[PDB]
Amino acid sequence: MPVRRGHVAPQNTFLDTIIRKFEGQSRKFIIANARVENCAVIYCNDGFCELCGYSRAEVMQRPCTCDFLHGPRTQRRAAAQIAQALLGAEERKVEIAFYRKDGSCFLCLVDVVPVKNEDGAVIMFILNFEVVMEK
Repeated sequence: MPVRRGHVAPQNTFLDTIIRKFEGQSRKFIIANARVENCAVIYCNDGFCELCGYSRAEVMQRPCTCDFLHGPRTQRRAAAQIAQALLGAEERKVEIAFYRKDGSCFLCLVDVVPVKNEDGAVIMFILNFEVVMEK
């Protein structure tokens, strides 16, 4: 019987301890369709949103190339590996240095793999994340 209680106060000491665990406790996952309407991901696990600390309407409309997370200072191999990997839709993973909402930065690996059906017909593509250099 959780009471509402019309109050408010600071509390990010212990609740923040689980935040570091969620990083892997639920990992990340994103799926994209070859028929991209706006050239963006179709679905993104709650984790992805929790990682980029963005809004639901801001995470459900971003490219699978982490372009919004890439810059002129980030490795180019990332944008290339992703671009080439998408052009062929073949199993290919690449590490990219993205920035978080906390101001911190780290390198996360992104594997791209197509999703065929019972007939082996690749309809859409799925991608998975994997921390490699958590600075």
